[PDB]
Amino acid sequence: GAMAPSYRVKRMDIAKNDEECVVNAANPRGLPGDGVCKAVYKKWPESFKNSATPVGTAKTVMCGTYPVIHAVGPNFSNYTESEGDRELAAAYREVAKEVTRLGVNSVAIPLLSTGVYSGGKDRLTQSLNHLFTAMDSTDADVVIYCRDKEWEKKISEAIQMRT
Ligand SMILES: O=C1Nc2ccccc2C1=O
Ligand SMILES: [Cl-]
Repeated sequence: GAMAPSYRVKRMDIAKNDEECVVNAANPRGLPGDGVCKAVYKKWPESFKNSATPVGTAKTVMCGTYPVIHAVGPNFSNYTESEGDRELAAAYREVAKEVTRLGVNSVAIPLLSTGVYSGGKDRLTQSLNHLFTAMDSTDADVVIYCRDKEWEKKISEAIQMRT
């Protein structure tokens, strides 16, 4: 229950976050995969024990006392725009329920479905706006992690535009 709930963005490996829990951009089978999920597998391998969860869902597995929230955004290559948008909205909502359940003051979160699950489309505002819609009713400090300076720039732009 953080005192003045904020949004920030950082450009670095989420595996090196300074928050009380991490959201893994997970695949539905609980496999190490690539991208966020790979660095995450290296840092918190124990968290992948029974981490498999359906598209549009989030499952928490504790590494000791450190929660890893496995959130499965849809692969837009496999879904329609409409159904993909529904599953992506749902995954973020499930992240919010988990963050609330875990009582944490802060969460590190990537933009779900913006990398190899994007179906070769820019889904920054789509993914970010679904993140906001889900996390705006929580009181955790939210720190969004990205790899690209132009993604970093536009995310902050979008955060600042609400303040
Ligand atoms: O946040 C980000 N999502 C991305 C997807 C593809 C390439 C770069 C990025 C980012 O920096
Ligand atoms: Cl992705």
